[PDB]
Amino acid sequence: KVTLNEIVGLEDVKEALKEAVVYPSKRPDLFPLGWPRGILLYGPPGCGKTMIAAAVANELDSEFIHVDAASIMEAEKNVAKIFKTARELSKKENKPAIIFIDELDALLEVGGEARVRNQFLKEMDGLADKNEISKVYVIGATNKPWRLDEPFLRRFQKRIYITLPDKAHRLELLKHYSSKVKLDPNVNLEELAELTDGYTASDIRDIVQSAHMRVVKEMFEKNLQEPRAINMDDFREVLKVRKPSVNQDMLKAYAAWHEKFK
Amino acid sequence: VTLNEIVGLEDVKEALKEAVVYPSKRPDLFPLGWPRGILLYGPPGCGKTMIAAAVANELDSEFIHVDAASIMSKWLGEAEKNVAKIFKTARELSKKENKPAIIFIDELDALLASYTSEVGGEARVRNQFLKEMDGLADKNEISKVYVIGATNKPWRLDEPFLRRFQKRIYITLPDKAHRLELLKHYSSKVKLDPNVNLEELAELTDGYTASDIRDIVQSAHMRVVKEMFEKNLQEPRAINMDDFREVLKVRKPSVNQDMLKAYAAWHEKFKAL
Amino acid sequence: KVTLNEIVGLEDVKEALKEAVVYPSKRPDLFPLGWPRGILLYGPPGCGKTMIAAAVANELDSEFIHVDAASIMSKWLGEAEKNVAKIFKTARELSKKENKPAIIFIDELDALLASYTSEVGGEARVRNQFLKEMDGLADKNEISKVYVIGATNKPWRLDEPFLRRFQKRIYITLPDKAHRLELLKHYSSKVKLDPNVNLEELAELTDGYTASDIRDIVQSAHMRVVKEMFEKNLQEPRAINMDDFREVLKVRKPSVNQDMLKAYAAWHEKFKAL
Amino acid sequence: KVTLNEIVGLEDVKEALKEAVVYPSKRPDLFPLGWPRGILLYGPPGCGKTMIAAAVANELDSEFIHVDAASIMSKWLGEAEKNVAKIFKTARELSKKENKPAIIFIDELDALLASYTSEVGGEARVRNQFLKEMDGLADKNEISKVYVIGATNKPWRLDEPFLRRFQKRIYITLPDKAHRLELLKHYSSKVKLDPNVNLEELAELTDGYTASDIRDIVQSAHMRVVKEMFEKNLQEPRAINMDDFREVLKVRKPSVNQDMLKAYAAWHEKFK
Amino acid sequence: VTLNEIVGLEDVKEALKEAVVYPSKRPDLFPLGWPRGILLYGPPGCGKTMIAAAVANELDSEFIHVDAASIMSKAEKNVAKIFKTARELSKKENKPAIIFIDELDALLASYTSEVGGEARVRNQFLKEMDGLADKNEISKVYVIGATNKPWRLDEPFLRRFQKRIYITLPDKAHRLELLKHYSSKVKLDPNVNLEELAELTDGYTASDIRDIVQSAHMRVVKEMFEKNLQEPRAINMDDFREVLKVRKPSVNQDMLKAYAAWHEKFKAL
Amino acid sequence: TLNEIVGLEDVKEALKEAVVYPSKRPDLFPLGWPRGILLYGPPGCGKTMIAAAVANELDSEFIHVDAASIMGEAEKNVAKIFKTARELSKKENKPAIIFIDELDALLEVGGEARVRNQFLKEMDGLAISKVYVIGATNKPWRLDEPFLRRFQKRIYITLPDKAHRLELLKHYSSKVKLDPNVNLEELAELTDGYTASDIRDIVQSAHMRVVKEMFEKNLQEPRAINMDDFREVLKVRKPSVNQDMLKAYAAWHEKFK
Repeated sequence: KVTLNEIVGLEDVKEALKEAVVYPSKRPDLFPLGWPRGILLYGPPGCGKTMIAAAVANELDSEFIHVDAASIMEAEKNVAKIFKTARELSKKENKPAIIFIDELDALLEVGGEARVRNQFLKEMDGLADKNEISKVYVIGATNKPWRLDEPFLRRFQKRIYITLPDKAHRLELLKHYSSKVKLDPNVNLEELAELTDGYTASDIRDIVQSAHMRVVKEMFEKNLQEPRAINMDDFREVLKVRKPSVNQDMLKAYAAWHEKFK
Repeated sequence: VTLNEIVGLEDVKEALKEAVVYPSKRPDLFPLGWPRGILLYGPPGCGKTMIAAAVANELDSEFIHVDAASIMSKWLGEAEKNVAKIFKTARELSKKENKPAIIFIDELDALLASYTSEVGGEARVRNQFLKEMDGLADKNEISKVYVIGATNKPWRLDEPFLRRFQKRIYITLPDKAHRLELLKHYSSKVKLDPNVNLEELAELTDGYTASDIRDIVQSAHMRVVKEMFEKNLQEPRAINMDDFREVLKVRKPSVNQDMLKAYAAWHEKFKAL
Repeated sequence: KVTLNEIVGLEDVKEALKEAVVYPSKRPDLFPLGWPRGILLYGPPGCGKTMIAAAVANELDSEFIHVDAASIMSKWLGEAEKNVAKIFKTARELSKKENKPAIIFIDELDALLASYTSEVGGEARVRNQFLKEMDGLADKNEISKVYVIGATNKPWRLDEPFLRRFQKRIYITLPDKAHRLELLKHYSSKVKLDPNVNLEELAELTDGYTASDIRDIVQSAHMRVVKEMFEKNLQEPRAINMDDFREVLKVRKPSVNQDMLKAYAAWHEKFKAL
Repeated sequence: KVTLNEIVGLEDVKEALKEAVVYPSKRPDLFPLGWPRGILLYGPPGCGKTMIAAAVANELDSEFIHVDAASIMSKWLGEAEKNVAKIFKTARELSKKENKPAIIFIDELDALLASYTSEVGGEARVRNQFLKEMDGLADKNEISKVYVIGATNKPWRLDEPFLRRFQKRIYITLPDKAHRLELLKHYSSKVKLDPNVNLEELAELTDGYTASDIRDIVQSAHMRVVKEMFEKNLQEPRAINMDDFREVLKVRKPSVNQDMLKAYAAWHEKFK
Repeated sequence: VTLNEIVGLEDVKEALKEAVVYPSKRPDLFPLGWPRGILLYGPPGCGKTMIAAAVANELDSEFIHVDAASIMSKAEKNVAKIFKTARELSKKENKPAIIFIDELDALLASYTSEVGGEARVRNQFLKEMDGLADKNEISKVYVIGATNKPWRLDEPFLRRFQKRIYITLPDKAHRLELLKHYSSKVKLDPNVNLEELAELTDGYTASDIRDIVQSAHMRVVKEMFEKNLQEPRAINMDDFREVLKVRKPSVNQDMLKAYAAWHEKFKAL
Repeated sequence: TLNEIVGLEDVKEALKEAVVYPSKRPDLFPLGWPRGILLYGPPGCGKTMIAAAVANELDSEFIHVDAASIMGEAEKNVAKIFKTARELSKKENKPAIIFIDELDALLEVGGEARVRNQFLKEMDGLAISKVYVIGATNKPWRLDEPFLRRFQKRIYITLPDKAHRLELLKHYSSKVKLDPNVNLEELAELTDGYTASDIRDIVQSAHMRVVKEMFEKNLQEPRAINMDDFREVLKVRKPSVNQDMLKAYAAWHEKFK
């Protein structure tokens, strides 16, 4: 159960994902010059690229063949099977199957490179338009597109920068991660959102979790029945110590690669 | 898809004719011979691949297409087996029927790297290939076969490699008149709506490669399909001129102003022609 | 045999260990955003990161599956994978219906990132198999319960993927004055000490020494006295004096170099995570 | 080659080749401290080092065992040793009782120092086997006679052991004005030239071009004229004019970059 | 070749006794135990190898000698065996065995397969020393490591050698008994007065004393055969004088400051 | 014999010291004597000819091997080279001398260690008696601190002094008709800094000067050689040993005597 509720906002990113995949599914005839089956989600880590890609499969009541490139690194037997089954699972029932690759970086001594990598690279040239069949997509996810190699890179024509979340994005996160921790007024999430400039969505969950943990520590070593109501100065003290997980230089390194490989 | 000019780039075109179509039609006229190695270098997207296809079809000729990426990664140590075969078959397919065959190499840059592990990836496969071109010259006549190499990164290209391509044609970023016929060809079948006047777009798109024209129209048409969805409807909206306007604020030329100066440098200093 | 009543490290280290592991054990419902199963003990060596982790198992009447990363790399063969899956296997299994949480302890966590032969079975094969196991602890059809305490003196070695399957990281700091005292007591244990010694003023003289090189300082002070009995030719050893500690404390310095102290302190601030 | 052709390269190149090889052939007794059998032709590319070395064999009615170092590395995976010994084998053999000295010529000498697969067999195995062969040419009073002319555009690659089995090193320099003239003649050969062309002032206009990119300049000037006939639709080509050379000489520059020129010049002075 | 002060250097010696001869003679007296790893570090030539032999023979003990060079190039199989046999050779007969490692530095480099070089063989060995501690008693076996380059020595390696003895460049009184021991059998001639040599040889290692006398004696044999006698002449003061102009100390003044630094920051005890 | 190289005494007496004495009179060396001997210096000084001189001083066998050549096994040969040298040192106590040209060249699993430690071991073995190993190198940088300690005797074959050069200039004048006015002495001192190798070159190239003449002049006989021949050939030809290699040797020399 994870439709387009969904991630919290992010529209820009989202409509560009629709554009790539939801439309040619709904109406292929409208794309005479075709449309690319390879799609790349690149950005700082924690922004939960894995959850976004799940959202599009469920938008299309579609199968979501998830694989972590770590594990899959023969091993040729598996890489052909992952496509195999996705095409197969795209039955006469034109339900498009979505293959999702976590840590795409990790696909990059004779058998390590090439053997398993070109076998996979080839598979994507195949998705194009061999006697129609059609349907199957590949969403690759990476926090390190530096690793990504100029051949690899051209079997992913659609590349969407999952950006670090803006102030308005954070707010609805801070809401969604407040969800069920009894919050106490005086907290005013809005001023947090803006205090949390530069944090990924991952290390927001952390912030709240560690703030709420603050309160549970009290109940135990105070010996209260119930936790304390979670205060604003909880966030303040936890926000001194916890910093953004994405370093200012990684931020300039992404920004560079982004403009040179749109 | 013959040499009607894929699109009115004349300058480029006549220099390609010069290199290949003439010696085919009339070799006796070239007593000092003529070079079989020919290099298409410039910013990417200008579709060097389509141009080279045009010359084969100008000569009712075979077009042996190969991406240098694959020939490096995709085999093993003995990716030598394939590089000799590519020439093999092109000569063979240049039968008694003096139909000249054209080998086209996408990403020529890629023969100079991509070895990963086992030893060099250099020399073994590269000199085998470099040798093959010395062979095209004039070994017991036979003749006929050409090599069109394509690259967006002639920096990579190495001063030995370079000299088995004596004919070098800068495929330049397309001029206003070129663009127009592209904008036409990529409008082809997207219901366009009057008020659009392609001419003033062609001139608005100064500095874009031919690749990121297809993008601009595709993304403008995508604008109209986005509307149809959740409003519903089976035809989309009629594609407007302010579509192009808003899409043209966000989408910029894919070829960076510094790459433009880097090509221009290498063009003047390495490339006589 | 050694529960987490514990002697001193409250302020920081111990309560931060409780926080991580003892609470979610006693009361999981109180953590709706869950809680991390991977927990990292990083600091200068000698502070006995191994004895601390034992303390939390015995706090939870819990099993303590101890493994040295050295052995799991060198020992076995190519299929040292067989062992790494078994270590988790048995810990889950031994976390029976009896919701007693099992605690895997990894000495020298650094050592999973090198020490092989067939370049390619060395890395990845065994390392990702292990890295994967920890993603598994999270929340696969509940089961729950099992933890991983990794210990290291060299978190520089530690690698940014590895690092993120240990979300709880506790700097086991060089021991404070109050800590030392109860060590100096525990290592005096049975060496006839002689009054005039007053351990308190030692504890404060031994600012900057690890717990390891306290045992050394007393052992070498007591050795001072045995040297006497022999080359003096006395029948008992001498009673161990205070000026023993003084002259042994000139020569023996802290084992943790002032630069390794700045190197920890750096890594600490750039990879904090409570 | 028939007096060893007076192509022009007198002071410097040719006499220095004669010096090395033609004299000890004609009159060994005159060299009591012996004379080196390894001889290196190093310079910018295109100057046709391969044609020069042919000239010396034909000066001595001598055999010219030509081998490209590329091929000898590539073929016969590991046992490309079999060929390298055979090349010398045959050259000594072909230097029969008939004291005709044989000349081995090695194109791209640089290429013996790379281009392999198995770490251990690439270097050493084939390279020392070859290096050893040259120590053999010295004397062991078995045969004498055989020489090795190595050719390279990249003597940087050349390695300080390799280097010392070539004691005679001749910089084949970019061709002088007088040299060019007889090239411009030889490459005019059969392209109907038209008076008004006066090759002499071209030779001096083409200062800094290698011999290779002179063939290019004329070929591309003649191509100028054929382009006319076609798009003009004339029945013959046009007669090749002087302003052809002029407009082709704006665009075509020397193929040897001014920095390569300083890099050779450096290596030249540090390894005479 | 026991000790007793067979070489005449005490400070070093009593600190070696302290470490090893006492716990052998009377373990009960050490309740906090005693370290089995012991490190001999200093300038080269001072013959660390002969010193360590002396303690084995002090204890009628076995002396398992191994050069770390060989164990690297010429390997896990052997490193376990070296300990294996030393424990085994420490039979019910509580005769403590002593493993001696020449060039301890050499366990930290070598190799061929980067990764079997480090760790594989090094940690196997490092583990072995944690084992000597007190696994179900057994006890007895020691490890004397020798090095001229403790810079190489690595802060983990270092801490399985808790006893570290700086074998210092030999003092004037030490040298004398060397000059005696290396005159041993070269017919010396009066006029020579070894005492004033000992003090002339300030700053030389014990190694380059053997050299100085050998090369002085060589002076006299060269005469024989440049002059043509059947035995040597010969042997005299002024030989030493001329040979002492040319031959200098083998231990450079900067190595001297580098040891001295590493010694202070930080030697144990 | 010891004619021999021409006259380098210093070097020579230090070679005698190492090898000729313990051969004639071992009893005089109670602390033994080293069997491994290293000849290190700039190239061309003909280390190979010097080592031949000591074998012939001892009417001794001279097992010559280039480390280039001896580099899948190759272990078979390295054991055989010692084998035969010990064997050839028969009951007849004639000491055999193994000479290794380019010792540097002994330094993927089989390349290092396999053949190298097999060889390193052989020298620990020499410690029967009789057999020696003279290793030669122009690049003792390559030489490795284990290798290096199985060669306890190390003699810097220095760039040849003025008196040395003279008898070379004589020996390489040997048979080229020289012409008075030449006065070799002032050449020897003009040739400060040249190796013995690039003396042979100097004369050979000076004599070649004269043969040039005969040919392009068309004389019957060469011209007589000269003095200003040497002068012009000495402008162009410089020492083959670079001033930096000179400082690099000098460094290694003092740090590894």
